[PDB]
Amino acid sequence: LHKEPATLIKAIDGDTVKLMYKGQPMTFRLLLVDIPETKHPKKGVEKYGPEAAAFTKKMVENAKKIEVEFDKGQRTDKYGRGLAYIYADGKMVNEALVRQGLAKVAYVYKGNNTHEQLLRKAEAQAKKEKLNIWS
Repeated sequence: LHKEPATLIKAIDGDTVKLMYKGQPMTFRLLLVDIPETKHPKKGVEKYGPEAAAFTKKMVENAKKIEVEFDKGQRTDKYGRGLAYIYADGKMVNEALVRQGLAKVAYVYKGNNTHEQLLRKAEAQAKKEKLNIWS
């Protein structure tokens, strides 16, 4: 797996951020996390939705270096979003959210599972600490 540099354009949700990647703007969906959304045709602002969104935003907004890491499976979803792990100054946003109890580990999409155990590890811990969604 290779980390590549990107530039923040805008944070959109807990699970989605818009980056400048290889010169072109592009939307990315965080791999392997299921996040309370502020979007939704229905349910919209769900429990921990604005908290996950605020966390993701602060994390990428305060970083001086954003890196994107694609996995070994399919690299975009049916809506055209890049499927990746996002790093803010060396620290993985995906893991951060799960460790803080602000997302759950999602079902593995299309062969994309290199960091699945690392995230499941983080999830059990947040669970054990009864954090946010696990309260």
